[PDB]
Amino acid sequence: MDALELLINRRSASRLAEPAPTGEQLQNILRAGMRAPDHKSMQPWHFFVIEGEGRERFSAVLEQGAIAAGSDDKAIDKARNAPFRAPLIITVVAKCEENHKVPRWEQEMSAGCAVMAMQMAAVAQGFGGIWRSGALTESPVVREAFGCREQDKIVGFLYLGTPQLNVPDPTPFVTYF
Amino acid sequence: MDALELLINRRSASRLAEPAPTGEQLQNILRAGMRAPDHKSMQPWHFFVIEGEGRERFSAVLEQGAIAAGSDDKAIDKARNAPFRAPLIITVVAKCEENHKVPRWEQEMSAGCAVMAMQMAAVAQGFGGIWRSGALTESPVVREAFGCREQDKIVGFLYLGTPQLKVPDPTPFVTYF
Ligand SMILES: Cc1cc2nc3c(=O)[nH]c(=O)nc-3n(C[C@H](O)[C@H](O)[C@H](O)COP(=O)(O)O)c2cc1C
Ligand SMILES: Cc1cc2nc3c(=O)[nH]c(=O)nc-3n(C[C@H](O)[C@H](O)[C@H](O)COP(=O)(O)O)c2cc1C
Repeated sequence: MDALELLINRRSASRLAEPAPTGEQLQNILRAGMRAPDHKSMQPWHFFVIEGEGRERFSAVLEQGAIAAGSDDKAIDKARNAPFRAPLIITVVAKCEENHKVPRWEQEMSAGCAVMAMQMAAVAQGFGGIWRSGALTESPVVREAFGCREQDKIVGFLYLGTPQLNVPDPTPFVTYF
Repeated sequence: MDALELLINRRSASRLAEPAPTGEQLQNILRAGMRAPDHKSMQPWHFFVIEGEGRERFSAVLEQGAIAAGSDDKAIDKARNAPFRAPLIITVVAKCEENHKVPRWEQEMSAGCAVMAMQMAAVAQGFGGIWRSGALTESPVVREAFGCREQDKIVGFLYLGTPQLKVPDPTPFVTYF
């Protein structure tokens, strides 16, 4: 696939199904993430691969987090069922470290860019996915499940799988200095 | 170039020179930027294209900002000459709005992703680019120059142009849930 094409036509897919990326195709996605912009080369991030059985555990953690958050049954139910919307979910956590001419937000930024890079790496390989977050990224139980320290932050839950689904116009968003 | 290849070998290039991407080449870069992930499609960004004489005013602003921040001689210097390190610069501002369903940081990361996408679009076309920031992204006069409101944020100064000069291992970064 052409790189420029990938970027200009990039799209997120929410309707995902098996097969999910695996073997080298999955490692290629993880490798793309490692190439995200990174101020001072701090590699401020960690990836969690959630497939098959993992989804069950991930389900339980999210439901627990919702309960603890004081969410109503409707919310708790949506949380418990969240993981089963894709065959694979990659959680991205920004692993930050005290300033280094690099404020915390920039380190979190790099981790974020990693999520997009991986989403694109899935597309480049015949797969697809969508970057999701939600209030549960701030849940203590959820954070603990992904080893979040005080300065760490869950930047996204990347849902991936085989998708089953006019030229962009940037003029309204551009100004010539 | 090959998509996967660009994602797995994405590199930033400092030390850039004339000519800068123009016409469809430049539009293709702005088009990629507006295809970044966007929670609730808020399109929380604005792209400031800086080139030619526009770089003089940018220089004046940065310089004024450094002096105001109390930076030393050498820092104020690098600040004033900064804009001339590339023929083209695109400043990306995160234009944030209260959403309740989309916290501020999520809109900021979408803008941040636009920068990466724009840097990649440049590379996909044979050009080079580097995402820069520094303490001046917070400077009142610089922010004022790019129409930043209290909730807006300068996420990066993307240097673009023609580059010079002629597989990662994610194992330690991957946890299997
Ligand atoms: C939010 C953000 C801000 C950055 N700011 C700077 C900067 O001011 N100066 C710089 O040399 N690199 C900066 N970087 C890092 C470069 O874009 C680039 O990733 C790094 O120089 C390593 O080169 P590579 O991208 O080829 O690995 C920043 C990265 C991010 C994500
Ligand atoms: C940090 C971040 C968090 C996001 N969280 C969600 C989410 O929880 N649910 C959702 O439907 N979309 C979410 N999105 C947006 C989607 O990933 C996607 O960009 C959007 O549905 C539009 O589709 P497109 O990417 O094809 O333009 C998020 C985007 C970012 C940058």
